[PDB]
Amino acid sequence: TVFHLGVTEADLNGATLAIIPGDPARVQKIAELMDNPVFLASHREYTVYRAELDGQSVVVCSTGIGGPSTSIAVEELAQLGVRTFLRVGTTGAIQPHVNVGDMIVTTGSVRLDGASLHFAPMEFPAVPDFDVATAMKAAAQESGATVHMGVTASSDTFYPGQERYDTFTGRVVRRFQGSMKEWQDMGVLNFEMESATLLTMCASSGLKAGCVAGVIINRTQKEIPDHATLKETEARSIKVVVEAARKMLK
Amino acid sequence: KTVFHLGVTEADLNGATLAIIPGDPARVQKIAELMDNPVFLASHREYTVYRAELDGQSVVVCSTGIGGPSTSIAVEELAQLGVRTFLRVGTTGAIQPHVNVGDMIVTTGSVRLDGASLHFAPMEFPAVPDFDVATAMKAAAQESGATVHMGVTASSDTFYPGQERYDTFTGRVVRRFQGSMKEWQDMGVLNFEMESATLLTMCASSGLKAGCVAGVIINRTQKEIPDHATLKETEARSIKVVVEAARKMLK
Amino acid sequence: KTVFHLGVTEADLNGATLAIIPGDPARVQKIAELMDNPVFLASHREYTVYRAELDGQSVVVCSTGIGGPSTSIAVEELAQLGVRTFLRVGTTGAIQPHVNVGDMIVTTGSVRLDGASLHFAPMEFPAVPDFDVATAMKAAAQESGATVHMGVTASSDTFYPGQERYDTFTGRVVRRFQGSMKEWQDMGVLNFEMESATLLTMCASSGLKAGCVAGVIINRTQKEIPDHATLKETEARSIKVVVEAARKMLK
Amino acid sequence: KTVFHLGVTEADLNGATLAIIPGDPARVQKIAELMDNPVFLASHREYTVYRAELDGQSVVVCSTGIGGPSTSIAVEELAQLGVRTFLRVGTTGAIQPHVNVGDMIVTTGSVRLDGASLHFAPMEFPAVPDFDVATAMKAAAQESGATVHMGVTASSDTFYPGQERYDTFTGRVVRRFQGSMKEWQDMGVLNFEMESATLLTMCASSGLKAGCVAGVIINRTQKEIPDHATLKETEARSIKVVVEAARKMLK
Amino acid sequence: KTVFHLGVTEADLNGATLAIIPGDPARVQKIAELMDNPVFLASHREYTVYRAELDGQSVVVCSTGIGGPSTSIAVEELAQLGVRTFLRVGTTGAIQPHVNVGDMIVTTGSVRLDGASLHFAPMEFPAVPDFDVATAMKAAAQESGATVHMGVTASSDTFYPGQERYDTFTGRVVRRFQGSMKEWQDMGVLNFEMESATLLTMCASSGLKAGCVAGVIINRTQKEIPDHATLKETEARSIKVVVEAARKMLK
Amino acid sequence: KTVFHLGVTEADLNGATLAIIPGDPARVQKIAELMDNPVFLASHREYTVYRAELDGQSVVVCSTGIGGPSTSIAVEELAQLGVRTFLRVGTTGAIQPHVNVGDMIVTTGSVRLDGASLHFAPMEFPAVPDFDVATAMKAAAQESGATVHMGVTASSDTFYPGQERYDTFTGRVVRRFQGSMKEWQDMGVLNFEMESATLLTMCASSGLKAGCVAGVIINRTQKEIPDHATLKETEARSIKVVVEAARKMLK
Ligand SMILES: [Cl-]
Ligand SMILES: [Cl-]
Ligand SMILES: [K+]
Ligand code: NA
Ligand code: NA
Repeated sequence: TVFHLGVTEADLNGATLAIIPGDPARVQKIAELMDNPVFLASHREYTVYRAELDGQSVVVCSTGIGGPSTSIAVEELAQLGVRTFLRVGTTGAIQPHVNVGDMIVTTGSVRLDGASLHFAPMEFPAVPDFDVATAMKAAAQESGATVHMGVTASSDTFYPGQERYDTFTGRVVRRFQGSMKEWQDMGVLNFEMESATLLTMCASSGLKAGCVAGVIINRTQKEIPDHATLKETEARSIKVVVEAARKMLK
Repeated sequence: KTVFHLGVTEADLNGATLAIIPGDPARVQKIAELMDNPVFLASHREYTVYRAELDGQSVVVCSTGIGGPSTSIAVEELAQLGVRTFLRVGTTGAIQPHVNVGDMIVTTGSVRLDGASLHFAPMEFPAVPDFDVATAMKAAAQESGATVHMGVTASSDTFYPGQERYDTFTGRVVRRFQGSMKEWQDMGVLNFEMESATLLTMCASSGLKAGCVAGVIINRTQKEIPDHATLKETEARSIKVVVEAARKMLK
Repeated sequence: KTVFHLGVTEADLNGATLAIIPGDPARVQKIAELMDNPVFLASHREYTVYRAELDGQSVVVCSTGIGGPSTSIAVEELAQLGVRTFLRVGTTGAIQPHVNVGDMIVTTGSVRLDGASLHFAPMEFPAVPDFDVATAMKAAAQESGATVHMGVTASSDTFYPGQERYDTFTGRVVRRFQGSMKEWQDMGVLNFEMESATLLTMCASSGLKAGCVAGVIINRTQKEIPDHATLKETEARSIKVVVEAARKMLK
Repeated sequence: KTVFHLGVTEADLNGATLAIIPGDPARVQKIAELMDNPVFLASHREYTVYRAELDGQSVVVCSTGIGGPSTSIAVEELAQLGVRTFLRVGTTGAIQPHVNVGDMIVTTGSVRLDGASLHFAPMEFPAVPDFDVATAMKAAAQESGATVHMGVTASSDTFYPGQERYDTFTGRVVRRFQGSMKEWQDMGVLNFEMESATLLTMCASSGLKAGCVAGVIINRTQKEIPDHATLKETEARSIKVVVEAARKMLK
Repeated sequence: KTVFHLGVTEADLNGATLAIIPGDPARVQKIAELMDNPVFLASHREYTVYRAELDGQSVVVCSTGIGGPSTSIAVEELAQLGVRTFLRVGTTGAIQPHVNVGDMIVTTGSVRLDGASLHFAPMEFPAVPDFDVATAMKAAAQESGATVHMGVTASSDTFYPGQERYDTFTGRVVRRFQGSMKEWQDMGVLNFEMESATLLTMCASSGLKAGCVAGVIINRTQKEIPDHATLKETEARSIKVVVEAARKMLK
Repeated sequence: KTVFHLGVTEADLNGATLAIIPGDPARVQKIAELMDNPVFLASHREYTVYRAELDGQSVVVCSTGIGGPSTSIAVEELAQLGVRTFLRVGTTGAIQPHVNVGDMIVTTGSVRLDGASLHFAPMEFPAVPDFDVATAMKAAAQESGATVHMGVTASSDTFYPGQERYDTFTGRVVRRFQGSMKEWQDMGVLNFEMESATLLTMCASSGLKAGCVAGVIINRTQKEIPDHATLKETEARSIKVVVEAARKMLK
């Protein structure tokens, strides 16, 4: 019955934890890694499944791309009792030796977004819940993935805010010119688009959140991710996030 | 070349230089069928893409999802493929008493309560539509018989606190947005939505033509609940209007 | 009764609800004399005020001086006296190679490189004209036979560093404005001026209708000096155009 | 070189390195005639320019109009022509109850509620006068029999909302400025005016010496619109003061 | 090389790559003596520096003084001399009702209410500890039998207005900080202190590992000035914890 | 009755209403001993506090530590105990070629490159000294025989990146501060230090009188190293000057 997600509290069957990928197509994939996956609804960028993990209900809900739709999903799920949010995403590596297929667990986000400011002023840290970050690190490491813990630059755009130049105008606004090297020099691991919003919103709202993402491109090489390695990277990331969910449930 | 998110090529667009960009993927086919020879091109994520023909010219219809960030991707990727004019259509909630359900709003400028616009131009830059698009939208909206409002829209990266909604999980609105609705109301702002600041700033600073038209389906200031019929007519009218606005742009 | 800076009363305006607001006090009489029965009302500081009649309706002509701050005083004080529509007229320097001397620019939005706009609305708010005024100005400008550009203007609180001029006493431009002309050019900005951001933001947030039209008398990217006749023609056209825009605005 | 707005050459200034810069063009001749051999040089827009001699030294008197933007033009163009010291003589509103109409205030630093100052230095930079100028102004004020206050001035790009005036057309003051007058009062700020932030920042960051002395024509503890009755006397005192301050700078 | 402020050389540190950095110079010896072979190295200004050995590895203990600025000097100079890991042990005021005097807080991120953090990274950058350090601090805290909280710390450049204390000389708090404590409380912020924003931002953007654990010496829901009675024992627990955290980092 | 950090009471100050506030606790006794009957009051953290008598009036000497945050604490707590005038003394490095080692700088305004100033007044507020204090400091400095520079100081929350030092652990400086030294040099800024913005803004907005005077002990632009004797004389002169400035401030 929530405005956008089209699900009710009853639909969630007691779920207090959500796995929130960006891509609607990833929802079923994640759900099927758990028990009794059930399709709930799909409207706009929000595809929602429920499943069971060690006897506990878990909701899987896509967020779409971007802080704005992410913020809607988190809010509406929180309205229905969800308190823990595990983003599983795709990401571009900023550092040269973070490779495609590696997993990145965000310890803090550079807030290159707008939606985070709708929850807390810029000085507030876009930081994950410590339990979630711990669970994500553990799940990733236990899985045998190559895992990096660190800061993520989280941008409201895919193109200029991640300093991509292979674009229609080929221009990047002054603020973002040279930004990728600046973040690289500052030890920032990766770019994605939703963690600043997610982490700030949750950390300032009594919700627990984290972000783990599979590296699909190394930005020291090129701007557009290769298709060939997307599926395997995604499969690894969802294995990891489901295990992180297990760790959060008990 | 296939663009990364939209999954279409320039050839797929058959020479289209104009796109109608609703937020909701499900509305794409509904818009396309108002035109000739609608063809599904792709659906990935919150991007459903059709092509159609309007007065013999190819037009793209592509959903953006909610929010500037995903909108910015659709606009960019379509621009790479030759699209130069972008018409946003949707429905919206008004914050002015004189704006009724069923009315149309054509955005003359947006309050940039978003983040993505800043990735194209600093905050000082105006989130303003192309004048031809705004003009075509006004004319199309008027020709539909609806009352049309030209004015400023507050474009928020959130549905909840940025639109000063308190009926939420925390019930809190960050300091920045406390009292903001009344502020915008007093400044004559017509409505809230969530994509126009990004769309208009991006396009106006990138040599792209953009505008936004929206049917009003609710009013924050009115207790009355619009009936099903009026809402349905408003949704249908909004897309008839945007298609007619596209026709005016292609003339 | 008598407004403090302008030195006029509501009665002096003879029911005028529209003002034409050039920057230069010396231009006021010229504009007034394009209309019927021009009457000198007052001159104080940068504020020369005339009244005239256009199609039987009273119109105020009031100079603003250079800059948002003095403009904001004139607009406010005229608004206190019942003026609701403000038509900025002037001449301007373009920054786009395709914009030629003699062309007209009608502002669709302004880059807020000023301070006074912030005294009316936070930076996120668009410095946007009233749609009717912009439409009337476009129509008047097009009917003049001039080439007309609708687009964004960069509105600077300075003539020198904020317009990235280096031929100055210090030869320095603060970091904020270094490379800024090229940035605005690449963003499609048509010209620099010094009052529109304030005017448009103030009016758009205060229930007043405003717009700006300017004849192009120089182009920052061109080396040719326009001849005296061309400059005179352009000045004359700019004020003929604003008076015609006023005519179109009158009910 | 003939400077663009002021219409004077360096030779016209007869070696003047100091300018007295009132806001009101009508005040220029009044200042000039307190000195020797006053000559009218030019009048264009809000810029009326005289030269005179003080203890055998050339001094320029040049109005700035109201606002940082027009002020910044005058200062720049005078600086191009060799002027290095700028003494603003203005009118001001006191925001401390103990200050009386007719008192003089010499600004020791300005709250930068303007836009033009940012075109010279980022906001962190202090809008501070040259210490010699401030010292000369204080001494000149005391020696002229004036009651003088030294302190911080809030320097606003608007007369109305940025000085938290409510007796206005809309009666609204943007969020930023709501409660601002009491906040500045609580912080010990003495007065409001409109040009000192721009003048002082521009000069302090450009190797020019500047100061601002202003006659208190209103106390905001009582009212928002200055009484007419005391304007002339206050102005006459202020110009006596500023000429003597100029004398002290030339010694 | 002898670093400018700390007055120590790389050789003095005997290969230390980890520093414990309390704010209070008097706390340095107290920390060092929990380790093996503590040796005084230097004391200059707020910087008292000892070396000691923990499980055979050299560890530096260096006070920072109060504030990001002096902290930033200590961290930089220690980093020049090979230190890569920095463990702040401090005192803090809790702002959550459930947190008790004597509890420990391990900062998972800081609200950057400081200025020095901006000298290392723009405000968007998260003031976040190194994950290993935060992990080590939590475990150390738990293993000491103390009550520990993981969460966000508001890190202020002032003790008084930036922590919204009103029992002060002026009794005023600048607009920005009015209501700020409640705002942070509502956002789940655990405590106030003064150095973590600077420390964490500097380190996280400079390839250094940092964390902050602080003993709660006051709950701000109760009072503004910490009671003297519980200071010593709260300090004693905090330093036991930080030394054990160091042990875990060196393992 | 006993302030939290300084560990002194009002009675301890013996009616002192003026404090000399060096940064270095070790310098406190030296300053106190220039006056009569110096008495040690307290030492805690970076705060060493003495009292002495100057022309029969009690004067406090209190170190502040490095940086605005610790300074703000000392000023506040002394103000709680009746201190109203604060004279910052120290030595500094100049960034202008014309400023020589041994010269004195009296700050007329500070560039607010700090955070703590914002906890007292928004950025637009000028970090300006009290005019009487600045006057007294200028007079004392000039009477010493030193060359005295009245001008703007850049007040940084860091010693390293905020003063654009590259000889550091990371060897880089955040974008904001890249090229900043040359920018301040070109804007006429005399020197960097680390406390004046906080001190001056706090005091000027809190009804306290403050100023800063410093002896120049090095010049960023000169490769020549001053000898021990010159540095010693400059250090000595700086504190003699501040004591004489105190004398001038007293009644
Ligand atoms: Cl990517
Ligand atoms: Cl006033
Ligand atoms: K979306
Ligand atoms: Na003016
Ligand atoms: Na300190």
